[PDB]
Amino acid sequence: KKGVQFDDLLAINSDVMAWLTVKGTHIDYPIVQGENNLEYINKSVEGEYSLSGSVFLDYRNKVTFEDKYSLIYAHHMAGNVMFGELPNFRKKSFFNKHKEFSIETKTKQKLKINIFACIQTDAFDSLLFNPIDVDISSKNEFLNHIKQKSVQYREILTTNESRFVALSTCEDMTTDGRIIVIGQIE
Ligand SMILES: [Cl-]
Ligand SMILES: [Cl-]
Ligand SMILES: [Zn+2]
Ligand SMILES: [Zn+2]
Ligand SMILES: [Zn+2]
Ligand SMILES: [Zn+2]
Ligand SMILES: [Zn+2]
Ligand SMILES: [Zn+2]
Ligand SMILES: [Zn+2]
Ligand SMILES: [Zn+2]
Repeated sequence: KKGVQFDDLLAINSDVMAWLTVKGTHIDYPIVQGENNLEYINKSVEGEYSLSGSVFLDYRNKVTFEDKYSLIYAHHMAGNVMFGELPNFRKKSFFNKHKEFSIETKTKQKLKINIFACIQTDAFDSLLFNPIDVDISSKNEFLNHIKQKSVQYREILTTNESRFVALSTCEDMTTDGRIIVIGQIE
């Protein structure tokens, strides 16, 4: 719970930079950003060694969620431990029922994200694991790339100023499989 832990985590590890909540799941966690994307494989939010590691914002993103595309990722262990419910978004009824997640930043800014796709892709997706590549792609290539890999999708109003947030980890039942749940910042 955020009220007991967030400030203290923030005080303990300057890598701590947001809190993530996804209604309909037990995803309700502090988020770190590392200096690279391997740092939190075997490191906890408190900054110590860990067998499961942590969920992390891509090192190339702005902590303020100002970028076009903010990628929140978990490696294999942390994904199984913390993001085990993401594949529920593959289910029609689940996807139609749970439509948002929210983030609170370290300056206590509150963001609401509107979910529009659940994606099945793999570790070698040419677009979605690089926020820089996304930033320099057109909105239409981004949305069509996503569309063709989506198991669930919904059309929502977008502008060219729209920002996106993706949550992702592995899906160990398919080859090099990755799941992505993506939304648009309210
Ligand atoms: Cl990857
Ligand atoms: Cl874009
Ligand atoms: Zn940093
Ligand atoms: Zn539910
Ligand atoms: Zn660090
Ligand atoms: Zn990994
Ligand atoms: Zn895995
Ligand atoms: Zn607060
Ligand atoms: Zn593509
Ligand atoms: Zn709205």
